[PDB]
Amino acid sequence: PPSFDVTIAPWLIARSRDVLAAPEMLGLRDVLIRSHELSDVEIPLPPGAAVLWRILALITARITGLDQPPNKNPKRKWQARRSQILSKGRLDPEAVDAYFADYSERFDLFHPERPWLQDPRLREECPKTSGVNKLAWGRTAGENQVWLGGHHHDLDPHPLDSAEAVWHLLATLGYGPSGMCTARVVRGRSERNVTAGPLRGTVSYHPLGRTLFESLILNIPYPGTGAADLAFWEQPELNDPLGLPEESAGLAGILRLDH
DNA sequence: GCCTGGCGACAGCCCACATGGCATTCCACTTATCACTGGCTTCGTCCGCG
Repeated sequence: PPSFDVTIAPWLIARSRDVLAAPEMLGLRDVLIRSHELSDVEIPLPPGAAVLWRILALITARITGLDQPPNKNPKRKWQARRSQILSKGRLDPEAVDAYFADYSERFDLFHPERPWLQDPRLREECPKTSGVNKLAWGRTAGENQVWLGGHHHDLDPHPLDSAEAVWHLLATLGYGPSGMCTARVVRGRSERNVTAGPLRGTVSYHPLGRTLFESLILNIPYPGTGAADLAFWEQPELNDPLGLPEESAGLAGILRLDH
C-alpha cells in the first residue's frame, strides 16, 4: 500500500550551520530533532513555506508554547518559559516523539482514513477529479492556456513527486482559487462554488535567526488565554461540510489552521 | 638626370573731422466636445443549427 510520512520521508530541504554546501532533504521529525544543527529549512514555493512556517509553529512551538498562560501575568510567564527554552538552545527529542507518538499513525498523507490535511470521504462523492494540474501551482488548469511552465495539455499529465505533491497541497490549503471548483454532492448538496483561501494575496512575515530552533521559538504568536485549541490534523473526527466553522481562541485558530 | 637659379626699366611721402538728436498711447476672446473591449475559474443550461 502507498504510504508517505511527513515525519520520516524526505521532502524538507535543509541547510546546515557549517560548510553551506549540499543541502539534504529530510523529514519533518528529523528537522524537528536536529534544529540547532541546521540554519534553516527551505521550500521552493513561498505559499508552501507560508503555510509551512504556520504548521511548524504549531508543532515544535506548541510543545514549547504550552497552550496555557493562566494567571501569573500570562504574557509575562509565557515570556519566562520562552526565555527558559530559548536559553536551553534546543528541544529534547523525547518530547517530540511524544507529540508524534500521540498521532504517529495519523500523519502519512495517503491514509485510507484520516489523510494529512485532507478529507478521505471526498473520493467517493465527486465524479470528476480536479487533476494534479488543477491542484499544482505554475501548472495549467482546464481552461488555462498552454503557454507557460512547460505545456500541460491535460492529457497524460506527468505526476508530481510525492514530496512535490506535499508542497502544493499545503499551498492550495493556504492560497486557493475561489469560485467554480468541481462540485461534490453531500446528501443532495452540489455547489461548484468555492470561497478563497484565508491568506490569499498577502505577505506573511516570519522572523528568522541564526539557527532553526531560534526561529521556531520566535515564530509563535503569543496565544491569549482562551479555549484550548487543536489543529485540523488534531481534530478527533471530521467536521462535515454543513454547519458552522467553530471559533477557536487557541493559537490553532490564530494560525488559521482550525479548518 | 636632377636641381637650382633666373626671367630691361616699373617711384617716393604726407594726409584721414568735429556734434547733435534716437517717440508716444492703446488693445489681447468665446464654446462645445473628451469611446469602447479583453486578456478569472468549471460547469450547466439553453438555444440554435443540422
